[PDB]
Amino acid sequence: KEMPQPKTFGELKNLPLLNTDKPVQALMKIADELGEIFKFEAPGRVTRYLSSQRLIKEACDESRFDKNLSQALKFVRDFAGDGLATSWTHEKNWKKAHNILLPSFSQQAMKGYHAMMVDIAVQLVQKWERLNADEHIEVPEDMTRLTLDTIGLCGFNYRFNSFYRDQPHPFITSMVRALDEAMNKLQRPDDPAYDENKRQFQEDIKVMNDLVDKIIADRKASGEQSDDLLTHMLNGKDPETGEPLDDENIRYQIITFLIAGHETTSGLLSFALYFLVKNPHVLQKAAEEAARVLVDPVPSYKQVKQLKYVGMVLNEALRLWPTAPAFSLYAKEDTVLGGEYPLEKGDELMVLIPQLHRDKTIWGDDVEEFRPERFENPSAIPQHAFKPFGNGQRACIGQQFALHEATLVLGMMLKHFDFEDHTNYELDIKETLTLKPEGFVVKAKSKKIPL
Amino acid sequence: KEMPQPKTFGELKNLPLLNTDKPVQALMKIADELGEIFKFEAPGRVTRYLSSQRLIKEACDESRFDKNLSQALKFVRDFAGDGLATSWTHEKNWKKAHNILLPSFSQQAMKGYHAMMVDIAVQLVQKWERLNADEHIEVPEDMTRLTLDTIGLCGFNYRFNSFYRDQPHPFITSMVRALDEAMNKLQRYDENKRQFQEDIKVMNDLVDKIIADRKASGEQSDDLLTHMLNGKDPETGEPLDDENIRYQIITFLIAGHETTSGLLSFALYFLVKNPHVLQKAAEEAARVLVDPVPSYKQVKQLKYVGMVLNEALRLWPTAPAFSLYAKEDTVLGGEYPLEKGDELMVLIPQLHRDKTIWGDDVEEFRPERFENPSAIPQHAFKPFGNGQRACIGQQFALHEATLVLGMMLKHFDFEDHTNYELDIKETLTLKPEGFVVKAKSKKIPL
Ligand code: HEM
Ligand code: HEM
Repeated sequence: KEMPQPKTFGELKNLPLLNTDKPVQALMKIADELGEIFKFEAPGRVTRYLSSQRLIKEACDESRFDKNLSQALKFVRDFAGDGLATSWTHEKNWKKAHNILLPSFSQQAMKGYHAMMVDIAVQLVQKWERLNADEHIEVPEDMTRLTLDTIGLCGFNYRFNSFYRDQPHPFITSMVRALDEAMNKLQRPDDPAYDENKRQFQEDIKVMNDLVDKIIADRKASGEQSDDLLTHMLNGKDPETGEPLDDENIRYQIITFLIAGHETTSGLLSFALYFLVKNPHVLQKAAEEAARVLVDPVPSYKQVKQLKYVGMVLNEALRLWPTAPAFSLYAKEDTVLGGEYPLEKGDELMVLIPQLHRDKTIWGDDVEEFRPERFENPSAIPQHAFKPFGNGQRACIGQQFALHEATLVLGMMLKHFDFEDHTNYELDIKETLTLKPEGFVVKAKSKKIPL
Repeated sequence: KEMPQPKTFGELKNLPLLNTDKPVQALMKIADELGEIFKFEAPGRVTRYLSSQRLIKEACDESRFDKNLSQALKFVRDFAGDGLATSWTHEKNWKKAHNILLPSFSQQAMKGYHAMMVDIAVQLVQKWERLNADEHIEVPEDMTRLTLDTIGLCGFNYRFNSFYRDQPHPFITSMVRALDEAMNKLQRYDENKRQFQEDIKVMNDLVDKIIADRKASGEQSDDLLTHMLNGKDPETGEPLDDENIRYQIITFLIAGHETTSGLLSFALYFLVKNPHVLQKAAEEAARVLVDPVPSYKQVKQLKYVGMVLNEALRLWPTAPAFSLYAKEDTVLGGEYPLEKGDELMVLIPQLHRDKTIWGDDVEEFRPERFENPSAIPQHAFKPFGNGQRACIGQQFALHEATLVLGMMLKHFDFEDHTNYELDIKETLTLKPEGFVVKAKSKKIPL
């Protein structure tokens, strides 16, 4: 009945607890101490963090709870607009864009993106083939190059050419700095010395809008048709309203794909490779499948679907470190959670995904061990125990995209290289709005298999 | 390219090879002679027995192969109906019951069955505590009493009371005799047919009555029948009808009781034949089972006992084969072209003796092989089948077997007083026939 709550800071309540460079990991430690639910109070803000499958399965009941915009999402909305990830379910543009975009993100639609994904994947493999002896790989840096370029190519047929650069394309620099400002605002009084941050923030917003608006205008003027999401959005019509997306909303969706997809997906690849080099038996099993299945110089769509164990590796990496680590809900009406926590209409909940994925009542006592064999049969996994892609109609629309991209790329990596954890890397998880293993490095020795 | 085939009998092709009292063991000997794959032809039937992890890992690719009803399963279907084990994947009632029953067979659902499992396990322990000096234990007989009563209690809150009886419950007599007819038909009568239909009626009558009684009573138990009466398939939104619920109950009794008791019997056999392994398992039992009654959490802590059971399943998987068909034209192992609909048999005991996987000591009983599941290659160990058609009762069987074996090792020292010579009797399952031991109580109260 009485809800646990972490330490307070006078008038600031719990807010200073988030003034730390690893806030998700701090919240996990608080959940370890306080249990399946704790209250978190700030000036003008109350929320409750959920960690157990017992309570989260109720929070995922869409008749009782709807997606809430967390403070992080509200700040991202300043440049993602009413894109899919930062719009309320009741906003006309959410259901409109959802209906238009769902078929172009289906498993069947990955057949059309496959060639462009292979284009960037081959660039990554060639970069590593061309490294000299005793040079090493900066894993998240290269994974982020790959996912950004892949979303750029599949999203709107634009080549960021990240593998030709040390300093990223100006759009990426402004996007990363915009996301950084959004995160920093969470841990922040509105002192006059933040005026520089604000002026830079508006400059970065303009950089993103200008490039994306320009590409949209260029595409409309040309009339050319590609296999990208931009073509689908220029030609799609919502069956419900009968309307297409307008040019401004299309821009917000493109920005959203880049934000929502690039860092989550590169983090997944980075964590997956981290767990593989730390668990050599798993690596060997995953590399055997890669060599057996990927028998052609270029992987096909059907071959990627056959990489079952690689997919199991990715799910277990998502279990331990889900790279979009939380989502927020509000109670649609007065309701009682778990039979002991009464909630009033509008009350907010946070789903702490890494804690959910460590619920021993679901996964057993070995929750911290990396064992892809947990995912041999996904249907056996209990409902709402595994939520790396969110929930319900507000779940990740790019789930099939992210997993196809990650399975293809990891499969090619395991096919073409042996990996060495040459520094005995100590896991250090850097936190933005997503999670990544900072400073993770490996050496790759080519198996000399041509492309 | 050219596929080996054992000796033929003119028009009967290979069929007379199955007219033997130990057909699985005969097929294992053929696999020893012919290798990882051989064709087996009969009048109107062609199948291919696979024995190597190399080929079986491909056969377990669900995009290329689906479960086939073997001739044995087709005959069992005459009384298991479209229960889970004897239904095709494309049958509406398979996916429906699969979705409904999966949560009631989860590791989490074992917490609710644990008390009833302990009920029967304590009865087994008390039977052995009450034996007189120089009396002995008929191991598979008592293990079958236990597994039969446990599924009856957990399945539909019914007490077969096998530990109060010499002659089994009338349902069991008809079930065993029906399974006997199903097996005999493979190696093969008006009396047999009339008896077969009588046994079907006995099974249907009792199960339909228990279902009707439960609906009339309205009572709610912690059993599978309650879940099936109240469950709805999330996909179709439909519940199982009463006829299918009956077939599921019959299936649980068939699919679970003899496989699981065979596992316990083989496990105890290997333990008494390997005293160092028994001692290690007994040491774990005494360290973990510190209360008069094991808890659910304690059973999960019996790690080495779990390895013992897995190694027993490796050597003698008690459901020794399953059947697959090719969904489309495909090439197996890069040299064996298969046409759509072509059938495969997975010879599990041979798979589990693949020296390229387990090393040269494949016949030795070493639970330590199972220290890390990640070290085992994909699809090398398949005692519970494969994919979405894998054993739904796997967590049930292993929880029951781990609980019971743990209590046995806590409460008794065992003697292989006859120096028992392994003799594996074959039905549709496997068991060490005539396996007997003496148990000396450690005098630990319950
Ligand atoms: C492994 C990689 C990814 C993970 C773990 C992930 C995770 C998530 C999660 C947890 C949500 C729910 C957020 C909430 O409820 O507030 C979400 C939503 C979303 N994601 Fe992802 N995501 C990934 C990749 C991608 C990719 C590649 C794309 C597109 C190119 C994408 C686009 C979106 C969109 C548009 C939404 C909002 C959908 C809606 O609410 O209508 N994501 N994602
Ligand atoms: C150690 C004991 C057991 C072993 C070795 C075993 C083995 C197997 C195997 C190999 C299959 C696949 C059959 C095929 O592909 O044709 C299977 C399926 C099945 N088993 Fe078990 N089993 C055991 C115990 C149990 C128990 C205790 C139950 C239930 C109480 C059970 C119920 C089932 C069912 C319903 C299926 C069919 C699942 C489906 O296709 O949806 N089994 N079992």
